[PDB]
Amino acid sequence: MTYNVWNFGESNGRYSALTARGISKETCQKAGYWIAKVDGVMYQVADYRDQNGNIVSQKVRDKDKNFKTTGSHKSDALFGKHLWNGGKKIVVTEGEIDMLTVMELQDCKYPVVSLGHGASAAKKTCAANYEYFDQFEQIILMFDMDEAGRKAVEEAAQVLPAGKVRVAVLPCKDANECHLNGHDREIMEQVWNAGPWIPDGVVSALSLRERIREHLSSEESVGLLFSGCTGINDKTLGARGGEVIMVTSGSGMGKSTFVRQQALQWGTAMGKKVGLAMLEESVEETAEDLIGLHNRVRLRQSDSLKREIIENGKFDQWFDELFGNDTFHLYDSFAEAETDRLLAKLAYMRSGLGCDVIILDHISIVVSASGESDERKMIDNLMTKLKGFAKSTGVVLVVICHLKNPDKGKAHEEGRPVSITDLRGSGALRQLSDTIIALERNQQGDMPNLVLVRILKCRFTGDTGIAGYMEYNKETGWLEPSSY
Amino acid sequence: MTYNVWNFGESNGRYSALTARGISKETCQKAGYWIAKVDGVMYQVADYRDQNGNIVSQKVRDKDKNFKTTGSHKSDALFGKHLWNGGKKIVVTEGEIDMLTVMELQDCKYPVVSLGHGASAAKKTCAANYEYFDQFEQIILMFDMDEAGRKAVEEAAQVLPAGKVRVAVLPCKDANECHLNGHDREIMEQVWNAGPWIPDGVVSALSLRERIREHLSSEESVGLLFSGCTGINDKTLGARGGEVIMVTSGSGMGKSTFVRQQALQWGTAMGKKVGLAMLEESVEETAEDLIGLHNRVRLRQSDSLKREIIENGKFDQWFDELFGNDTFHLYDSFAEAETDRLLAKLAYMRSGLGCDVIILDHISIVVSASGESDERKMIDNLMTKLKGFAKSTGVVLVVICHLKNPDKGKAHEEGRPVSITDLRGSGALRQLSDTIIALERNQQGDMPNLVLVRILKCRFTGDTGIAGYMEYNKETGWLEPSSYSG
Amino acid sequence: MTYNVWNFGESNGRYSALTARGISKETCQKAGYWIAKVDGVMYQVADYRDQNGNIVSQKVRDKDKNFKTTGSHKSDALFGKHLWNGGKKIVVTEGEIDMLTVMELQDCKYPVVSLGHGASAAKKTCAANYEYFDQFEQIILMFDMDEAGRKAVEEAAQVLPAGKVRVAVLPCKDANECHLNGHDREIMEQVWNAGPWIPDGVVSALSLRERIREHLSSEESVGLLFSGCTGINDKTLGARGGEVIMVTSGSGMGKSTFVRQQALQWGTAMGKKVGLAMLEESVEETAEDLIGLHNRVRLRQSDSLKREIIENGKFDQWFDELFGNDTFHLYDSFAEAETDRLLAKLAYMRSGLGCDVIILDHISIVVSASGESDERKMIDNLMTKLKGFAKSTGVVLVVICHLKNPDKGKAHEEGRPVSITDLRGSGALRQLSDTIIALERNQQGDMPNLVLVRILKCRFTGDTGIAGYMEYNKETGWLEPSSYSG
Repeated sequence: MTYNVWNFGESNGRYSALTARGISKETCQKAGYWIAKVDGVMYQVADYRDQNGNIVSQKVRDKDKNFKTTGSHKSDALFGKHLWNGGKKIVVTEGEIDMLTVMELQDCKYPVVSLGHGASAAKKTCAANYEYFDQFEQIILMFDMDEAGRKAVEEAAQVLPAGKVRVAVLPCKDANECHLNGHDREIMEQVWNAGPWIPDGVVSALSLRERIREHLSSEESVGLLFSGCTGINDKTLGARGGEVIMVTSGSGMGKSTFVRQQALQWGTAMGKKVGLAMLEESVEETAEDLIGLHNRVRLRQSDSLKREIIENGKFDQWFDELFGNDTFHLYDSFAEAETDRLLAKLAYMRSGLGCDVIILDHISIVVSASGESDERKMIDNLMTKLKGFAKSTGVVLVVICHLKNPDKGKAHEEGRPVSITDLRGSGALRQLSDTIIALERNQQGDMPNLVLVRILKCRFTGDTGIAGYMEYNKETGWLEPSSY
Repeated sequence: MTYNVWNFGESNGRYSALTARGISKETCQKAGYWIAKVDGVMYQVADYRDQNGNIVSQKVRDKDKNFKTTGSHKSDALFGKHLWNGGKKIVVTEGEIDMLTVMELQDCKYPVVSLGHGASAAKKTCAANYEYFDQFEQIILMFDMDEAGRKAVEEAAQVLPAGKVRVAVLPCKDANECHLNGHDREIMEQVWNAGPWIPDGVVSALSLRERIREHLSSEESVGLLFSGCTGINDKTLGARGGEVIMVTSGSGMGKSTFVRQQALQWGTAMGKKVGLAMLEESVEETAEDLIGLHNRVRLRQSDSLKREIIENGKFDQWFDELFGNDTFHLYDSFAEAETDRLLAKLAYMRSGLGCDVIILDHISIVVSASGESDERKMIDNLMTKLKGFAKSTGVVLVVICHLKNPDKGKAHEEGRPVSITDLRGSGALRQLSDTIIALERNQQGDMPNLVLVRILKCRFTGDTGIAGYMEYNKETGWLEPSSYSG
Repeated sequence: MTYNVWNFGESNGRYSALTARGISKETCQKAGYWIAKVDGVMYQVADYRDQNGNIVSQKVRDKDKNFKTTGSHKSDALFGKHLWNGGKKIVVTEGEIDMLTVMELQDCKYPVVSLGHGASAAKKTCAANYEYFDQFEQIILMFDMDEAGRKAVEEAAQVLPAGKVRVAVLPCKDANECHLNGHDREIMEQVWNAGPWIPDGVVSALSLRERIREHLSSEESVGLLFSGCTGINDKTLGARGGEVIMVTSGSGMGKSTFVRQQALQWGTAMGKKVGLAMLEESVEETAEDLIGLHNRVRLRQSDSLKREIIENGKFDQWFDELFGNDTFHLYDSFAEAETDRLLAKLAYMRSGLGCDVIILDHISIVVSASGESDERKMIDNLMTKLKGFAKSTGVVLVVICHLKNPDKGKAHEEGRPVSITDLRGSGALRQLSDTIIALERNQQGDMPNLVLVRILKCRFTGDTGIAGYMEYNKETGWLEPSSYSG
């Protein structure tokens, strides 16, 4: 079923030079690279010979870079393998043209081989040739310089003689792309000047510099400062781009109210693009809170004030004053937000809308992979991905979780300082969350509107404890900072 | 096992014009769309060429619009892919005929492509062609304009180069349906404009205004009116179009009775359309109570009264008085009622019959996907889907649940205040539901008919605590407001 | 359903020579390997006879080397078994073609047999023929010379007559591949020699002379010598290569700062190549810490200092001063790290980059083969593989773990000495890891910057207890040694 080895003297074969790639006639003749003119078209043939010269398979491509295989292209296909009986170092490229590049610079004097089945079977091809590649003291993996190419490098070195793998740095696409540009000086370095450097994928370049330069210069440093109460700023220095602020308290003690002030203030006074994910209220209601909160009023609790602003078009007045800066974007559905049907949407703001802060209310709403007993694992899987997206893009991620009901004394609603153990979900939230804000208030005591703010964690500063106090203004619905 | 590639010259092929579709000969010639005869066998062939012109596969249809595929119809099947090698914008239709419409208006000069396997493989076909589609700064999804079409649009944008995705909103069924009608003017505008997104529905309201102005002007407007006892209204202001009321009490203490009064009250005085889902009682028993409740009588608790109103023709009198306004609607099943065998129908009321309030009595009859340990997830999974449904439609959803038996002292029916922890503790119903109504009564005390109403939750106001009291009138079966202060 | 045994004279049978395999006619006649024709095909038949000559089963292949079995191919299928009634040595190849090679050079005079079912059933076939194979003083296993072939060789010592097994090493693929090339000389040598056999041969030592001499001499225990406080060095003498240093405290009081100083110190004063895996902070933030820590400042906690070194060009100055020697290398992804293949990346280092020291911050980054209840086994499984790689390559592996929150008194951040039981995970890390460093401090007392260092385990010295004290300089961010005695 497979095609058959094209005979050199039976398909207009000639050993011509690859001017469009930078390879002369002399090199192609030694590696087994010829040009066939069948049906008038111009095919490129790579002779995969065995240990005795007998051609086993061939890799044929044309002008449109289409691939056609002849003979027995087994898993151990290595272009040029028949030329070298061992030595000191061997260069292992990805394509035959790149294999023709190294030999050109080395005058076809030093061991160079290519991969049979491209970058995909790199792992299989190298594993099938472990016995062969172990005949050399070093193995120069010179694959392409891109996403798929770097994946091929990783999958090759694993099933290769550990301690002899070597990768070439290329400021271009591949070996031939360097040659046709200037940089024969960086190709030659592996045999001629360099030698070290091989492990990628870990992104370690040490001389990264630029991403560090970019971070300090372009991030807002202290991107914002928590409003409604200082002292939180004294112990946290606001929130940065990449961290995850953790806000929690008792049921109906101001988790939403506190965070909603931050969303409002940041998107108004310090014009940040704030993203909202209120999985427990309609975007009209969340805006309703924002609208009332902005105008220092309780628009929600008042049916009269709702009725007031309607019978005169006062919506447009306050609205244009607030959302007119196009700073607020939210999530609308209610209909079950799956995990990677939420992370996808949360990413859409950050990236598409260009938001600087993302707000996720209530993180006990999982709705994903139902069948795995105990959602204590679901939250852990979710928390890591939420932490990941936030930092890898540099957004500010503020999330609200709830608290385990202790049933061990007077609980939350009647005092009780909340610690790290009372946190809902498994002990991943005690680790991923860079900063943890906690609110405590006695709504059955003399000071129900008095709320205590406690920092439970801050990777940034490490300064924990009680920040300050605040008071819920039943008129404005704001959290004005208190004395004490 | 596939068919051989049809030959243009060997199948009497000619490049004719699609008169009944609005496409001229010139358009057919450039896209590779021809007509084959041979013994009167009239098929239309779509040539799916590769990057060199060589025909790879064909999609062949006839008079009856039956489909027949030849060659290698691979995943990356794109009709017209061989015509464009990059560009500014590219139009992506669904069928080849729609792909022939866009090219017709553009003089077959601008990038237009079709889907190989219709709207079903839209996700697979577009993902297979990510490398190709990224050679354009914009990707115009001009799919069909229907239920299935909007699903294909949705499943396309996910596996397409983000930021460059765009959808065409047509007044008709498809691009060709617009063309043959008048509206070539809506296709052409939508070729280089539109600019969707296709989000979930972020905002997408310029920036927030469009739905909010619409909502706040017409908002609740479904804020209802809890009757039977004021004070519940004083601390909750009732329920909203989107909220979910959680009503509970000790087993058989007035859970069914209380909610049944509101459904009656709402569906009579303030003409609201109430939907009923009584899974523990047949629709006939619920009507019996409602009829008796409306006329202030224990219609059940009397073999004489049942016999009475029937023989003198007083049944039809009360019946027309109550259900006459065509407001009350119910569900018949009893057969376990699977989760997505209720939610589908619960939506049918809200949507088809147009109800403002839906009542779901007893939420321990889950019965769905039996084989997973602990129904502790079923109640949670159901509550989330129930809560979601409420807001996306804007319906007031009142649901009744049941409590665990404490056995840590005197239990519920003899006193004992029901807090938020004693129900299910790690309950999801304490999270999804916005307002939680609780009834408490000592049926073994001096006042068994006396019932205490306690607000356990209110996302709206946040004002919790004891609302008021009520008295069970053994004559009318109503919950009349009482005078009490312990 | 099994095929009927092919008759020689009924399928045009002939005993011919395998010109393309290097086997003459004379040999095929003696082994019972013949060619059947019919319908333009020549099939190759391997007669598996019993002790009486009667053919029991056959293994038939053609040109494309496709396999077809006839008769009763039992587990003890041994091609050539009928030829030998005991002897000195016996050669057991993998395929029949290899079985056809060895005796031919030997004129078919000494025992050679093949496996009935290739390399896969090597374990079962040899076990089924233990009685037969033990009739010889030696058993020459000349299987293939590849990945799969050596695996069949490996499971020999497990299910073969202990002491008589023999392994063949060939310069090619198999025995026939050597024959057609040159090397008939390496086959015959290995039929009467080799010897060992086979698995982990740590014996009889002696041959470990130069490498142990080399290890202690050129690795005086890798690196060692901590910094920050003498006393840690007094009780541990440092951190050997192949050891796993365990650092822990009350999550959110330090640990990272201490470990970060060691990475800095080792990668600066005692120039070691330190690899970093900060799975909780991107490399730019960790470098920010390292840069500031190197320059005796808290560059993270000063909006003023960050802008300072940028505008007057002091950033590049410190940067080149630190990383200019290519001593520091890091990991970055932060997008749910896994095990397969991440441990591969950790293992891939050490060799390529030459990393003398690897630092793993945080060891609760699970999220891998999820679906296995309780991550208590994952931490154990990971610790073994981490301990394995570290020692098998000889790189210092420093890992930071957290503590279970006790809720049995005042917890961690208010005092409380941490024991070996307080360690997170089902204490496998208390077994695999060698040295265990613990930090204790009260951030709610009079001396919050005062931190006590406690050794919980040290395989190298066995000296446990309290090492010394330190004080966190809020200015430099360092752990300077303190002078304290409680």
